[PDB]
Amino acid sequence: DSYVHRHVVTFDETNLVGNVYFAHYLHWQGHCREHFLADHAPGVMAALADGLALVTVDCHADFYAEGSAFDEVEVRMMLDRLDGHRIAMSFDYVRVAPGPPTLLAQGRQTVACMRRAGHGLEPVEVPAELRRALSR
Amino acid sequence: DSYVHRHVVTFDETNLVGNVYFAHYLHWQGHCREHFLADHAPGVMAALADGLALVTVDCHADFYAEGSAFDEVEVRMMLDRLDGHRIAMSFDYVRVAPGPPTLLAQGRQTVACMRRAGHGLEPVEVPAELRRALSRYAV
Amino acid sequence: HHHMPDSYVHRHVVTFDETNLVGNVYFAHYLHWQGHCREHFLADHAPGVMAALADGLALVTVDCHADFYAEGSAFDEVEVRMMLDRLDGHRIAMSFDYVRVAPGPPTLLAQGRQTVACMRRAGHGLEPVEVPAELRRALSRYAVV
Amino acid sequence: HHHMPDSYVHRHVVTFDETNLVGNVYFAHYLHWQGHCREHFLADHAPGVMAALADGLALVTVDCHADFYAEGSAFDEVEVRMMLDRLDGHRIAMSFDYVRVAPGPPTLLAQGRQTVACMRRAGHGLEPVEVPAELRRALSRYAVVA
Ligand SMILES: C/C=C/C=C/C=C/C=C/C=C/C=C/C(C)=O
Repeated sequence: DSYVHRHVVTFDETNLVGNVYFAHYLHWQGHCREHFLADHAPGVMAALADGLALVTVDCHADFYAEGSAFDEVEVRMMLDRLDGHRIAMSFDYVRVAPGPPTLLAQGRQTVACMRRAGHGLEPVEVPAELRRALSR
Repeated sequence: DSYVHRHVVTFDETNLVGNVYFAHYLHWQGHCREHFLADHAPGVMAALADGLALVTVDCHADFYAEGSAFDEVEVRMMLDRLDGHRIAMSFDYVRVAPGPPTLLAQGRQTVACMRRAGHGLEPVEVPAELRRALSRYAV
Repeated sequence: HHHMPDSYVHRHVVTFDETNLVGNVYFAHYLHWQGHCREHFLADHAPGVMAALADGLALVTVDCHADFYAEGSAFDEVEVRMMLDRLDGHRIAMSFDYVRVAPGPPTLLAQGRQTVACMRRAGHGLEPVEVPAELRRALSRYAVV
Repeated sequence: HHHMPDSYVHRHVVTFDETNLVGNVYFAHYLHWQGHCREHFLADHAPGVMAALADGLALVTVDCHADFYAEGSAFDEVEVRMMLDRLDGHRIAMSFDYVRVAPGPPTLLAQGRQTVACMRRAGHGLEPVEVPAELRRALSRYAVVA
């Protein structure tokens, strides 16, 4: 069961080599997790203004085949693990058009749920609405 | 005596055509105005963490010659006009290396000083430190 | 102003990486969106031109402009509405309305303009080429009004 | 004299366009900075390789990684400190410390890693090429030690 974020590669994501510059794959992880929040946990999205922080702990990408301008890429996100305050997600980046389905890359990211009164910020349980959305 | 912001073109600013993607020239206006504040208006720089915001009203670029990866570009900023709450700046983008000095592009931008209130962003006076810095260091 | 556009529409959802500490969309992103919009237009309405862009054709930006009216925020749905202003041998002048369509009422965030030249990479640098017929026809049919 | 090996230092000042509404540096910018750092390294220490990158040589990223420890802010002066982890054939593994050096006390913001492969454009694809001697030479001055 994966969450699909659809992304069309633009010229500004390419580079003189002719492929998608590597760092854009990490932005797409972000676009995907944020679109998930908006689609299935809007209350957590709203809570980000209040006092909830979703902080990136780490991220990773493995690159397999080159993406090009106008490629339609599915950024397929899965829950790898939820533990107290941390959420680990994994990502397949699959070109679905043009040509045959092609795995361009894979990735991983961990996010921590924090609350931040005073000066520092402290771990808080993954919110219920988010925990609920994540299981589906 | 324009204010000079030096920028080395990186691969992530290029594109498959082989040149600097046009929209990066606009980011460089931002980089240049921020570097200007750190150099010449550090009190204003501090107010930007304390509720002051520089809000873009308009911007413009004219492109003359292609930029490439590893080009050293001088983003040369000049003050065009100050009013109550607005600053108009102009920019020459000059490749200084490799090869001979080459005007790649020119640009313009108007910025407003704003503070965030209950309704949203509201106009405030340009701080005197910034008006003086621009009149002295970007003319 | 209107929910319904009369122009070519490129839909864009604002992401967190397009915001900045002020809390709005950083101004330079609006210029990227002109590029995203014109590329989406090619894929929708001039796919033969899209293919020529891998075969020596280049769209070179001559100039661009934006006027900013109201702030954009993360997760705003923005319509980047593109209209043909002028077609002149090898140059295309296009205008843009940036309309927030959600949340809240339709709001003009910004307007913009851009001139692009159709060029081919040659043994002289870049050389002007006439606007491809497919693109000229697509712009007259999909980006007028 | 220097027990710990030196690292290559790429200086980066955080700009507003690298921040986000949360108020910190958006995480994906740290990966761009690896790119900026490795390119600045080539311009400083392997300029012949830098020229070959306009002449058909390409550095192709195989993988990359970042661990985030403390928030970066607009106007922070960040040193992106690069070291060679290993050179394995046509592949180069580099590691990165991201250290805020101003304002305030030196602060480790993040660490990172990246593997790159040296390739050349053949047809419509790329093929492995040996790491150029100049680049091998330049990276070995910043080797991580056991
Ligand atoms: C099955 C997929 C589950 C995905 C869970 C996604 C969680 C994403 C959290 C995103 C947080 C983003 C935070 C900011 C500040 O950008």
